[PDB]
Amino acid sequence: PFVEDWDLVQTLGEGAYGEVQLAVNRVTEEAVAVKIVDMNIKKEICILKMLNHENVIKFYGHRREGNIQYLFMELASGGSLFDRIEPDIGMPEPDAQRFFHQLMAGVVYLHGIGITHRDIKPHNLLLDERDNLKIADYSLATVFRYNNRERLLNKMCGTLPYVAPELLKRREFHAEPVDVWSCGIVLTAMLAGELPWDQPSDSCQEYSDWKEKKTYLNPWKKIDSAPLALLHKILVENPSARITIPDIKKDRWYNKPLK
Ligand SMILES: N#Cc1cccc(-c2c[nH]c3ncnc(N4CCOCC4)c23)c1
Ligand SMILES: [Cl-]
Repeated sequence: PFVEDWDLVQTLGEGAYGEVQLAVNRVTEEAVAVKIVDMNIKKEICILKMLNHENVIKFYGHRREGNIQYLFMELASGGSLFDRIEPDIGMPEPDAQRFFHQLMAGVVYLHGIGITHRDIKPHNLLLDERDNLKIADYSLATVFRYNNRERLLNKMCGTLPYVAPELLKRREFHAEPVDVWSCGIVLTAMLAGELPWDQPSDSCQEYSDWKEKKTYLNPWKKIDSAPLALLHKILVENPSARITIPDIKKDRWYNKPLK
Protein backbone atom coordinates (compact mmCIF):
# COMPACT_ATOMS: atom_id res chain seq x y z
CA PRO A 1 0.00 0.00 0.00
CA PHE A 2 0.95 3.66 -0.49
CA VAL A 3 -0.40 7.19 0.14
CA GLU A 4 0.10 9.86 -2.47
CA ASP A 5 3.96 9.90 -2.89
CA TRP A 6 4.70 7.57 0.10
CA ASP A 7 4.90 3.82 0.24
CA LEU A 8 3.87 2.02 3.45
CA VAL A 9 6.86 -0.32 3.73
CA GLN A 10 6.29 -1.91 7.23
CA THR A 11 4.68 -1.86 10.66
CA LEU A 12 6.61 -0.07 13.38
CA GLY A 13 4.05 -0.94 16.05
CA GLU A 14 0.73 0.18 17.51
CA GLY A 15 0.30 3.50 19.31
CA ALA A 16 -2.48 4.06 21.89
CA TYR A 17 -4.86 3.97 18.85
CA GLY A 18 -4.29 2.52 15.41
CA GLU A 19 -1.21 1.40 13.58
CA VAL A 20 2.08 3.12 12.91
CA GLN A 21 3.81 2.29 9.59
CA LEU A 22 7.22 3.25 8.21
CA ALA A 23 6.53 5.45 5.18
CA VAL A 24 9.37 5.88 2.58
CA ASN A 25 8.89 8.48 -0.18
CA ARG A 26 9.61 6.61 -3.57
CA VAL A 27 11.12 9.81 -5.11
CA THR A 28 13.29 11.30 -2.32
CA GLU A 29 13.84 8.17 -0.20
CA GLU A 30 12.94 10.16 3.05
CA ALA A 31 11.56 7.84 5.79
CA VAL A 32 8.82 9.03 8.21
CA ALA A 33 6.24 7.43 10.46
CA VAL A 34 2.57 7.41 9.70
CA LYS A 35 -0.18 6.64 12.13
CA ILE A 36 -3.18 5.12 10.37
CA VAL A 37 -6.55 5.56 12.04
CA ASP A 38 -9.85 4.08 10.76
CA MET A 39 -12.85 6.55 10.73
CA ASN A 40 -11.46 12.77 18.95
CA ILE A 41 -8.74 13.11 16.37
CA LYS A 42 -9.56 16.74 15.49
CA LYS A 43 -8.21 17.49 19.03
CA GLU A 44 -5.16 15.33 18.60
CA ILE A 45 -4.14 16.99 15.25
CA CYS A 46 -4.73 20.26 16.89
CA ILE A 47 -2.31 19.36 19.73
CA LEU A 48 0.16 17.77 17.26
CA LYS A 49 0.45 21.00 15.26
CA MET A 50 1.51 22.87 18.45
CA LEU A 51 4.59 20.66 18.91
CA ASN A 52 7.96 21.99 18.15
CA HIS A 53 10.81 20.70 20.34
CA GLU A 54 13.79 18.40 19.85
CA ASN A 55 12.54 15.97 22.61
CA VAL A 56 8.98 15.79 21.19
CA ILE A 57 7.92 13.77 18.10
CA LYS A 58 7.34 16.31 15.22
CA PHE A 59 4.07 16.33 13.33
CA TYR A 60 4.52 16.75 9.57
CA GLY A 61 0.80 16.86 8.65
CA HIS A 62 -2.25 14.78 7.78
CA ARG A 63 -4.39 13.42 4.92
CA ARG A 64 -7.98 12.06 5.15
CA GLU A 65 -8.35 9.43 2.40
CA GLY A 66 -11.93 8.18 2.65
CA ASN A 67 -12.16 6.11 5.87
CA ILE A 68 -8.47 6.38 6.78
CA GLN A 69 -6.65 9.36 8.41
CA TYR A 70 -2.90 9.37 7.92
CA LEU A 71 -0.86 11.31 10.51
CA PHE A 72 2.65 11.93 9.33
CA MET A 73 5.27 12.19 12.11
CA GLU A 74 8.97 12.14 12.78
CA LEU A 75 10.57 8.75 12.59
CA ALA A 76 12.79 7.60 15.47
CA SER A 77 15.12 4.96 14.16
CA GLY A 78 16.47 3.99 17.58
CA GLY A 79 13.24 2.29 18.70
CA SER A 80 11.92 2.82 22.23
CA LEU A 81 13.38 3.28 25.64
CA PHE A 82 11.50 0.14 26.56
CA ASP A 83 14.09 -1.82 24.51
CA ARG A 84 17.05 -0.33 26.39
CA ILE A 85 15.90 -1.45 29.76
CA GLU A 86 17.27 -4.88 30.68
CA PRO A 87 14.78 -6.70 32.97
CA ASP A 88 15.90 -6.80 36.57
CA ILE A 89 18.95 -4.69 35.82
CA GLY A 90 17.91 -1.41 34.12
CA MET A 91 20.69 0.42 32.36
CA PRO A 92 23.89 2.19 33.24
CA GLU A 93 23.21 5.16 35.53
CA PRO A 94 24.86 7.69 33.23
CA ASP A 95 22.60 6.55 30.34
CA ALA A 96 19.56 6.79 32.62
CA GLN A 97 20.55 10.25 33.74
CA ARG A 98 20.98 11.45 30.17
CA PHE A 99 17.59 10.08 29.14
CA PHE A 100 16.03 11.61 32.30
CA HIS A 101 17.46 15.02 31.40
CA GLN A 102 15.93 14.73 27.92
CA LEU A 103 12.60 13.57 29.26
CA MET A 104 12.43 16.54 31.56
CA ALA A 105 13.34 18.90 28.71
CA GLY A 106 10.38 17.45 26.76
CA VAL A 107 7.99 17.58 29.69
CA VAL A 108 8.91 21.15 30.54
CA TYR A 109 8.31 22.09 26.93
CA LEU A 110 4.84 20.48 26.87
CA HIS A 111 3.86 21.93 30.17
CA GLY A 112 5.07 25.35 29.02
CA ILE A 113 2.57 25.24 26.07
CA GLY A 114 -0.15 24.08 28.39
CA ILE A 115 -0.21 20.45 27.27
CA THR A 116 -0.16 17.38 29.53
CA HIS A 117 0.84 14.05 27.96
CA ARG A 118 -0.98 11.82 30.52
CA ASP A 119 0.71 8.55 29.45
CA ILE A 120 4.43 8.82 29.98
CA LYS A 121 6.03 5.38 29.98
CA PRO A 122 8.96 3.68 28.10
CA HIS A 123 6.87 2.62 25.10
CA ASN A 124 6.08 6.26 24.38
CA LEU A 125 9.65 7.40 24.73
CA LEU A 126 11.45 6.86 21.42
CA LEU A 127 15.11 7.20 20.45
CA ASP A 128 16.47 8.83 17.23
CA GLU A 129 19.73 7.54 15.56
CA ARG A 130 21.83 9.53 18.07
CA ASP A 131 19.80 8.10 21.10
CA ASN A 132 18.02 11.36 21.65
CA LEU A 133 14.73 10.82 23.41
CA LYS A 134 11.44 11.95 21.90
CA ILE A 135 8.06 11.88 23.63
CA ALA A 136 5.47 10.29 21.31
CA ASP A 137 1.72 9.73 21.22
CA TYR A 138 -0.65 12.66 21.83
CA SER A 139 -3.85 10.63 21.64
CA LEU A 140 -4.37 11.06 25.46
CA ALA A 141 -2.86 14.49 25.65
CA THR A 142 -4.93 17.49 26.66
CA VAL A 143 -4.80 21.22 27.40
CA PHE A 144 -4.50 22.00 31.03
CA ARG A 145 -3.67 25.70 30.71
CA TYR A 146 -5.24 28.16 28.27
CA ASN A 147 -5.12 31.98 28.36
CA ASN A 148 -2.97 31.58 31.42
CA ARG A 149 -5.72 29.82 33.34
CA GLU A 150 -5.10 26.31 34.61
CA ARG A 151 -7.94 23.76 34.49
CA LEU A 152 -7.95 20.76 36.77
CA LEU A 153 -8.42 17.39 35.15
CA ASN A 154 -10.94 14.67 36.08
CA LYS A 155 -10.62 12.02 33.35
CA MET A 156 -8.90 8.83 34.54
CA CYS A 157 -6.39 7.70 31.95
CA GLY A 158 -2.85 6.48 31.57
CA THR A 159 -1.36 3.16 32.52
CA LEU A 160 -1.78 1.85 36.06
CA PRO A 161 1.77 1.22 37.09
CA TYR A 162 2.70 4.73 35.92
CA VAL A 163 -0.27 6.63 37.14
CA ALA A 164 -0.14 8.98 40.15
CA PRO A 165 -2.16 8.08 43.21
CA GLU A 166 -4.35 11.22 43.14
CA LEU A 167 -5.81 10.13 39.84
CA LEU A 168 -7.23 7.03 41.57
CA LYS A 169 -8.32 8.99 44.66
CA ARG A 170 -9.44 12.55 43.72
CA ARG A 171 -12.37 13.79 41.74
CA GLU A 172 -10.16 16.48 40.24
CA PHE A 173 -6.42 16.99 40.19
CA HIS A 174 -3.61 19.09 38.78
CA ALA A 175 -2.06 17.90 35.52
CA GLU A 176 1.58 18.67 36.01
CA PRO A 177 2.26 16.57 39.14
CA VAL A 178 0.74 13.55 37.36
CA ASP A 179 3.24 13.73 34.52
CA VAL A 180 6.03 14.27 37.09
CA TRP A 181 5.04 11.08 38.92
CA SER A 182 5.11 9.01 35.77
CA CYS A 183 8.61 10.36 34.98
CA GLY A 184 9.63 9.04 38.44
CA ILE A 185 8.31 5.54 37.63
CA VAL A 186 10.21 5.73 34.30
CA LEU A 187 13.34 6.64 36.27
CA THR A 188 12.87 3.67 38.55
CA ALA A 189 12.41 1.32 35.57
CA MET A 190 15.63 2.64 34.04
CA LEU A 191 17.63 2.19 37.21
CA ALA A 192 16.20 -1.16 38.38
CA GLY A 193 14.58 -2.77 35.21
CA GLU A 194 11.38 -3.39 37.19
CA LEU A 195 8.29 -1.46 38.09
CA PRO A 196 7.74 -0.86 41.73
CA TRP A 197 4.03 -1.65 42.05
CA ASP A 198 1.01 -2.67 40.09
CA GLN A 199 -0.70 0.58 41.11
CA PRO A 200 -0.32 3.21 43.70
CA SER A 201 -3.31 2.25 45.86
CA ASP A 202 -3.58 1.65 49.65
CA SER A 203 -4.40 -2.04 48.77
CA CYS A 204 -1.10 -2.58 46.94
CA GLN A 205 1.47 -4.00 49.34
CA GLU A 206 4.54 -2.77 47.41
CA TYR A 207 3.09 0.77 47.36
CA SER A 208 2.50 0.55 51.14
CA ASP A 209 6.01 -0.67 51.66
CA TRP A 210 7.36 2.42 49.82
CA LYS A 211 5.24 4.72 51.92
CA GLU A 212 6.71 3.00 54.98
CA LYS A 213 10.22 3.56 53.52
CA LYS A 214 11.19 -0.04 53.19
CA THR A 215 13.94 0.69 50.68
CA TYR A 216 15.85 -2.42 51.65
CA LEU A 217 13.40 -4.11 49.34
CA ASN A 218 13.48 -4.25 45.56
CA PRO A 219 13.46 -2.24 43.36
CA TRP A 220 14.84 0.36 45.68
CA LYS A 221 17.78 -1.68 46.93
CA LYS A 222 19.21 -1.77 43.36
CA ILE A 223 19.32 2.02 43.14
CA ASP A 224 22.10 4.20 44.43
CA SER A 225 21.39 6.59 47.26
CA ALA A 226 21.65 9.75 45.10
CA PRO A 227 19.01 8.82 42.46
CA LEU A 228 16.97 7.21 45.23
CA ALA A 229 16.86 10.52 47.13
CA LEU A 230 15.35 12.03 43.92
CA LEU A 231 12.81 9.25 43.70
CA HIS A 232 11.85 10.00 47.38
CA LYS A 233 10.96 13.56 46.23
CA ILE A 234 9.07 12.53 43.10
CA LEU A 235 7.07 9.58 44.32
CA VAL A 236 5.38 11.58 47.11
CA GLU A 237 1.74 10.71 47.58
CA ASN A 238 0.42 14.26 48.18
CA PRO A 239 0.77 16.07 44.83
CA SER A 240 1.10 19.47 46.46
CA ALA A 241 4.14 18.19 48.46
CA ARG A 242 5.59 16.44 45.30
CA ILE A 243 8.69 17.99 43.80
CA THR A 244 8.21 20.20 40.75
CA ILE A 245 10.35 20.24 37.71
CA PRO A 246 12.13 23.51 38.68
CA ASP A 247 13.21 21.76 41.84
CA ILE A 248 14.15 18.51 40.12
CA LYS A 249 16.58 20.52 38.13
CA LYS A 250 18.31 21.51 41.42
CA ASP A 251 18.51 17.95 42.72
CA ARG A 252 21.94 16.56 43.58
CA TRP A 253 21.74 13.47 41.40
CA TYR A 254 20.22 15.44 38.49
CA ASN A 255 23.31 17.65 38.50
CA LYS A 256 25.86 14.90 39.22
CA PRO A 257 28.54 14.48 36.56
CA LEU A 258 28.38 10.85 35.31
CA LYS A 259 30.31 8.58 32.72
N1 LIG B 1 0.68 8.58 17.62
C1 LIG B 1 1.59 7.93 17.86
C2 LIG B 1 2.76 7.16 18.11
C3 LIG B 1 2.88 6.36 19.24
C4 LIG B 1 4.07 5.65 19.43
C5 LIG B 1 5.13 5.75 18.50
C6 LIG B 1 4.95 6.49 17.34
C7 LIG B 1 6.11 6.66 16.46
C8 LIG B 1 6.38 7.91 15.91
N2 LIG B 1 7.55 7.83 15.29
C9 LIG B 1 8.04 6.61 15.42
N3 LIG B 1 9.20 6.11 15.01
C10 LIG B 1 9.58 4.85 15.20
N4 LIG B 1 8.76 4.06 15.89
C11 LIG B 1 7.60 4.51 16.40
N5 LIG B 1 6.88 3.56 17.05
C12 LIG B 1 5.42 3.55 16.85
C13 LIG B 1 4.66 2.61 17.79
O1 LIG B 1 5.38 1.45 18.16
C14 LIG B 1 6.66 1.69 18.60
C15 LIG B 1 7.57 2.37 17.56
C16 LIG B 1 7.19 5.82 16.17
C17 LIG B 1 3.82 7.25 17.21
CL1 LIG C 1 10.29 -2.23 32.90
